[PDB]
Amino acid sequence: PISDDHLRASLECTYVHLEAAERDALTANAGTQLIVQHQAHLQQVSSNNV
Amino acid sequence: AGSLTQLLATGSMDAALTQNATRTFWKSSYQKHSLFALESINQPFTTQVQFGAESHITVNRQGDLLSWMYLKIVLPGLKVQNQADTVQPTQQSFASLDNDVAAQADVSHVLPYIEGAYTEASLNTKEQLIAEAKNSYEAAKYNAAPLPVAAQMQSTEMPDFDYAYWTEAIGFHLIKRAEFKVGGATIDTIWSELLFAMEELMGRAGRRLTETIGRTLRRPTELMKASRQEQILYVPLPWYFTKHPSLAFPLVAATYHNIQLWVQWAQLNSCIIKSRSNLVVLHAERNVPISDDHLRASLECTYVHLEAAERDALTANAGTQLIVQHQAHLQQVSSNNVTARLNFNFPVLEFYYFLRRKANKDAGDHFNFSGIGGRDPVVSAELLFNNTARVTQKPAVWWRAVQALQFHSSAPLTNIYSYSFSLSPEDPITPSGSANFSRLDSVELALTLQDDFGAAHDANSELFVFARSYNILKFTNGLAG
Amino acid sequence: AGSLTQLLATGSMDAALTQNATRTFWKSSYQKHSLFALESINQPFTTQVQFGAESHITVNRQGDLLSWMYLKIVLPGLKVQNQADTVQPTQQSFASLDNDVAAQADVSHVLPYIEGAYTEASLNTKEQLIAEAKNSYEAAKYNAAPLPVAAQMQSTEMPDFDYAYWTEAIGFHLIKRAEFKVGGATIDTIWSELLFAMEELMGRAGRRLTETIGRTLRRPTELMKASRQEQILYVPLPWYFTKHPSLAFPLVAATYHNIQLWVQWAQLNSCIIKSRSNLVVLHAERNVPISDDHLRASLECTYVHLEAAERDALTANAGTQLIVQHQAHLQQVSSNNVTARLNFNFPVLEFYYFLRRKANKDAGDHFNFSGIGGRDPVVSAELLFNNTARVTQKPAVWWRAVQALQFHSSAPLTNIYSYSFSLSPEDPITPSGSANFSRLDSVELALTLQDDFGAAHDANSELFVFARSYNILKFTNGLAG
Amino acid sequence: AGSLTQLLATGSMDAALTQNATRTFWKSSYQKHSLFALESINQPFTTQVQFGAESHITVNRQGDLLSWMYLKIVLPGLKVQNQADTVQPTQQSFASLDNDVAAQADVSHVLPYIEGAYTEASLNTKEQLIAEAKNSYEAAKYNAAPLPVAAQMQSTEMPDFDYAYWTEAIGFHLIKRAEFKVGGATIDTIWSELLFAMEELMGRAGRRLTETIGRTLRRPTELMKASRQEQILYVPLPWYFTKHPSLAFPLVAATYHNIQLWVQWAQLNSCIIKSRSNLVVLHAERNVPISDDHLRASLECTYVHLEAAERDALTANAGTQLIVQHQAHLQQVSSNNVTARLNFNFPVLEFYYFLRRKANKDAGDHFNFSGIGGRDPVVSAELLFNNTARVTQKPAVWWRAVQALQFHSSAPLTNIYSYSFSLSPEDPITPSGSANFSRLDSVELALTLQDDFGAAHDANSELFVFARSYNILKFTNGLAG
Repeated sequence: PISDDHLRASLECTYVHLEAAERDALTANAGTQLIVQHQAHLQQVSSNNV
Repeated sequence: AGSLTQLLATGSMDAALTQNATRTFWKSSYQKHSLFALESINQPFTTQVQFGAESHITVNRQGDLLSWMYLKIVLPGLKVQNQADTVQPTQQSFASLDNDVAAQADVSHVLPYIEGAYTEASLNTKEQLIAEAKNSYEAAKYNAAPLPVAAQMQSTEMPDFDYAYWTEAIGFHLIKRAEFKVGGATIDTIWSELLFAMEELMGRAGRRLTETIGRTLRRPTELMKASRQEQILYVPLPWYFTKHPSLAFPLVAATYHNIQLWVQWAQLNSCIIKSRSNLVVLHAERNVPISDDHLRASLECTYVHLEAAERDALTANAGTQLIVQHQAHLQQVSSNNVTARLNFNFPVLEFYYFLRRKANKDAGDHFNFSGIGGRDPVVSAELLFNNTARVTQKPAVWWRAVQALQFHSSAPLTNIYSYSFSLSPEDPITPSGSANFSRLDSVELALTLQDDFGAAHDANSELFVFARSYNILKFTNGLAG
Repeated sequence: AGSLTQLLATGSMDAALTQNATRTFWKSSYQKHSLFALESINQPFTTQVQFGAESHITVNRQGDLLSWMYLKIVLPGLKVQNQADTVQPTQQSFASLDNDVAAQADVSHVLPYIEGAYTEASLNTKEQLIAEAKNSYEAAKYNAAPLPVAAQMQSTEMPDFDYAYWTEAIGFHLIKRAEFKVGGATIDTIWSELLFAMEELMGRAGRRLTETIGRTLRRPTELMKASRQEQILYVPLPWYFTKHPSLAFPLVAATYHNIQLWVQWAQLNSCIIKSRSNLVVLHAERNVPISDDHLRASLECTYVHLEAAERDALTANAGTQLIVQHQAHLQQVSSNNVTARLNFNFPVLEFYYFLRRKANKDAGDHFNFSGIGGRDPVVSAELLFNNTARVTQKPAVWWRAVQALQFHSSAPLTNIYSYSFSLSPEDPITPSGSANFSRLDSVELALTLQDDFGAAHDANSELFVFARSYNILKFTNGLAG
Repeated sequence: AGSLTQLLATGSMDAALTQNATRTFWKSSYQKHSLFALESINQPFTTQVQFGAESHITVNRQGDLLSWMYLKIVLPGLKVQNQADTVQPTQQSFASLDNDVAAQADVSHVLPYIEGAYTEASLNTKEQLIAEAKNSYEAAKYNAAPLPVAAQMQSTEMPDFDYAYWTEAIGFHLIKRAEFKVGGATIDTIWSELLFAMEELMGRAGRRLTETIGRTLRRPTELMKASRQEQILYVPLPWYFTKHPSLAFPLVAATYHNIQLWVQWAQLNSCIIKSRSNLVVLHAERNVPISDDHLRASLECTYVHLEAAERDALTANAGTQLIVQHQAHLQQVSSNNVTARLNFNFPVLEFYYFLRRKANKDAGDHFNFSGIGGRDPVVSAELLFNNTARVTQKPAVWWRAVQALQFHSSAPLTNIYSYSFSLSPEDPITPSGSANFSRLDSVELALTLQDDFGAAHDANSELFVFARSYNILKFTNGLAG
């Protein structure tokens, strides 16, 4: 019988290896990245007007 | 002459205790406080509440602070009917006392010690042979002296009628997980198993949560009586802000963040035990099969209303609160030697651990942390930091009874073990010791369990480890993080 | 390396907790105090002590402060004799177990649900029909699932011999009312029902008043055993000055006022329960019918003796003490909907309420606050200020268990309900919240009671509401007011 | 409008409580502390551990402070064999239930009240005659009403099999005396009887030492079950430094003194009770007669590790600690009137007293402080200073229940009496009253005991009086005194 322990998962990550000069520059001054974040509003619906 | 002579009989040692005394026993002094009021308000969930589902509520802003928080749960009364008499007999399976999986698992460990024709024996003869084999097993494994067979034959006087009941401490069991969220970030997480462990250790005498969570101290006849009618449970949610008035969550200081409680509910099949396997469980009032939509819950919150001057001061400068967060390591157990790698972070105050047999879980006895035959499942434990013994090997009774005696308001009635790095881990406002697990490369809890723990019918027994850690919640410009 | 690294692993957040630490865990500091002594002194009443009478005592000035106060009660042992064997059978009537008015009242509510020839039935058949009618009544009123008839037939194993006993918690029941007076003014008033409610909520685990007040937790066989011999009871009088040493009543500062305790005693007929209606109750030692003059009481006071310097300082400037006073609203109940108009004054900390059935009172079970068939007499309650909901409608369990869990040292074993405006209503020296009832035009407690509460045999059931309020006692020029 | 009006409704009286408020309920403040860690370490005795011997341990220096201290005791499981079946039947005598010396002593007091042919009567007739003679004795001595004979015939359902068990609270009974020594000087001494009395009075609800000391609350069947297997007991040693973190013993400040625990062990013959006189008691695992070398014990100490800055500060200036020391007056009782001359020294906080019948001691019921037939052994007591009544004659219930209610965390379940000169004798850091016995020429505790106490079979009953006194421990230049 299929059971909850039959799920298997792993994480596949792509790494970037840099030249020493770029690695050292990034370690000294990575600064700031613009990021996009996600937000959620989840609601139950029990009427035609919501 | 004697009482006046005692007041005159002072020396240089008394000067350290009584010279320039700043306190008297014969005059009361009191402090004035600011004006405030408390209001309890019940609020419905924002999503549908159902067994096995996740539901959330956005907490209303009906005062300036949030203090106490209770999950108000309403469970229907239960009735039973024979499956043969039911127009729609198809229901989820429930644990049943005619199929005691925990007793069958215990018998399986003593089968190698049964002498004679067990398979062909009468029922009364099988019970005798099992009790004798228990003595032989316990003599072989524990060097135990044999108990008289008559003392092992405890008939639980089960009633000669059909019933179903909600499991022990159902108010905690229903809450598989709850998350306190602010601005979409999880601030803290609590688990059913942690709530029970916290009540065992920190539950004060005369203020135990018994009725408020549907707990009878394993008296099945009281669970049956309670389960015949509608039950209203008030399950306290022990967040950092519910522990002391000075930690009350400042709603006014977090104006731009939604405050949410998320609750993952237990599956209905795990919540009910029945007398017999062939019974259908009915809603007692509606006379329909019990279903996942029969769970009702709401959130009861205590709001604090402040005077305008204190409200304005708190809005301008709420600053930072010291908080306690909970962390969990959950592991399956399939061997008598178990090493738990505790990947917890921050300054840990203390941790709790305990084991649950698969057979106890399958029997619906979710808070039975006992071993085989009701014994202590832990023989010994050791705590290692970076492969160095922080606590050398100690017997189960030291982790269960000595740690509880030193640091907790109560000793656990179940096999819950603890260890504190704090002198007062129940003080929510005064740090009194910690170990910073974010600075340790490895933290290992090594356990030696009882013989045959996690073998055969108990394959995939559960180890729970919960830690309490310090963090800081910051309030700035109407935001909290 | 790890433990030293933890002490070095500090940041800007740790500065708020540990920078300039004013406390260490590794060195004890103690404060010196002034010299004092405690003396316990027993004092007789100034008037005769008798059942149903009022008695007073003028408290002696045997020290500088008054701390603890206990009513020392001596009750004779009880014996019984048949009325036919007694030379003077004329005595007051006592409640008797052969005439259980509470059980008869419970049967009266289920009479409409008895199917078949009840009047002509055998005794065993009548007991069966009553248990079946209880299931039909509870199904109709509460949608309750039926209990097996055998589970409702609890025989209390009553002894097959004649007895009489003092009622449960007789030490409280004897004190219908006590008044603490200073200079002829009543400073505070306590009631039997309030003393019991205070012990239920504030009674600490391992320090319950059981033996000291003649309380057995409703075990009639223990009341019988205790009642065969003389009983000495020490009933604590929970005045403001008995709660903390800094509130001890300054006798030296009140030199020109008499301090008096007034006690209204319970009637003898209410204090005793007997096995049978035809028994005469005798004083066990004297072999005479028990009479109103067999009550003995004295006052045990703990005095504090101060050093001359502290005594002189207290005489010169005793100033003001924060006090808690008690207020009462007592009402008859004749309907399932009850509104109590709470005409209390001052900053109210909290209130308690509970109901007593007429049948429970008439049966001599004075502290049985249960409803019909031992159920919760309150379904729900609401608190209104000026017709605005201060607390919206909440179920009985919220007022009984959630309020006790939040604000009290204990949860009540009886149907006592509370509500606190204070965060710590048991702290006698630190005000932690109140509502000023002298500034409210109306305070209403609206109750929905169980079905048929206050109907028929329970006409004139009692509602008790008690409030705790802050006031100030001032000491000036040898006077107190 | 109402809640804002309450904040505005302030007068000159509220100014004393709320003007310039230094505290808010709506914002938590916390203090930062220094870095520390706790480590529990188990250590073997320096000498052999045996029943009836004295053993000592030199406490290791594994941290900077010493906090908690537990005596870890390991007792073997017990089995029994008939003396006829044993190759070496010669063992020490143990108390046996077929020779109940306590019941025989109780019968001896009622022999003068037996009417009829007792010597020739059947066993069942002798039990009836003894129960009737008990009623006649109690009527004559106490004016007691007779109990029904059937209510006095309590059969303790003793099992119909052979057993032996360790006596009630064996973990305390084993410790006849323990001495905490520093530099060869005794700093404090504790006794078995004092440890039990301290747990009765100061043992908190939900933290009673039951399992940790082998205490069942006089349930012989639970002692039997526990005694069939190896028992590990953790007996807390309640030294001054175990009571509060600020009193932890500064190991670094006492560098040139050895710290020693000395323990005088109970004799093996006093530790065991058996079902029958003709049984040999065996070690359950080894199958050899139980002997004095089967006692195993070790010392479990909690060390505190300090940050270098706090360690260096404590080494430079540990100063002085306020300590509580224990003193004992032990007396034989051979009369109903007893005067104990209390030659105690220093500022006494409080004292405890209790009596043990010779018959209870000989029966192996070492913590049974009851009188004849389980009654209270004290009728009244008086305390005299220099022949002047400091406490006038008071009944036993005042010394047992009123003193415990006023000053202790718990009321004793046994006949332990106390008296406090301190308002808070359980506070280890705040002196709250004392009487300096080194300045009194005489301190006398006068006791009136029950009739026939210390007569006949109870000749050489024991009176225990223990006092708690303040002293100062000084640390200077690596020495402690």
